[PDB]
Amino acid sequence: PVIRAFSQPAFTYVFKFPYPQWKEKEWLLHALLAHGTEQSMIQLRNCAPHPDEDIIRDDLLISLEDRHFGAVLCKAVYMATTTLMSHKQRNMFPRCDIIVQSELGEKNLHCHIIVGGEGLSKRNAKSSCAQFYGLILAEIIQRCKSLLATRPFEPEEADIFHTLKKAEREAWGGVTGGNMQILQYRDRRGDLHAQTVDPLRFFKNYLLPKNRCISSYSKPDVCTSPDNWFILAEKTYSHTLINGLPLPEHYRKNYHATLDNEVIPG
Repeated sequence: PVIRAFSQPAFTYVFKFPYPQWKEKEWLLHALLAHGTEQSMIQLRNCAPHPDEDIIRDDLLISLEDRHFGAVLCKAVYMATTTLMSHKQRNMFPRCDIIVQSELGEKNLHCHIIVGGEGLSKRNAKSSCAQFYGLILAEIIQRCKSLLATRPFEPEEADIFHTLKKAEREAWGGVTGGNMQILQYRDRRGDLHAQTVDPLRFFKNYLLPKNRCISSYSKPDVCTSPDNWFILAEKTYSHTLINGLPLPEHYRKNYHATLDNEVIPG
């Protein structure tokens, strides 16, 4: 079911997970965000990249499919975005379009959010950064607590948790630390614009053609199936939500092809 329409005006944000040591200490996030997957993540390190046969790899990935930490982060941000639009529209069931994609970057663990609909505008989109940041943090923090049903926090895990809560407090005071930003561009004359003129084309051209990687300790050629490999792609994605529904790894390249050929060429 390829998306064919996107509510305007639309805006694009980048959320940075506010923990600098996240690559070095990623297993902490496995536990805080994706409790139940921590062993699967470890086993994944030992997997052979495609096109080598590796059945363990294939099952492991099937069992991880909507549950790995990047996927959870991505659902958290989506829920927060829903909550955001809910506030902007004073309506429990807001009319909006939302795409969210999490990415394990070279440096940052981030999510891109494209959101559009009534209640956002040029007038409020940039200024809503701190509020949006706080709502996102509230969801993450809540998810962290689910681990507590199984065991108390280990010390390093508790450090991250309090880092989040502090960030959340600062967000309520309008500080984001640069971890929540709106994407802006210039027209010819050099004026700034925060509105994403073409959300689908930005999705199709910048977010879609990436290979998957679900861990700093794994590789894209492990996490991406051969039919979905983008030969010139240098960056990766972890998980993608389109209006609440995941774009499954095995349909990504075809999904892109359909957008590029039938729906929105160029």
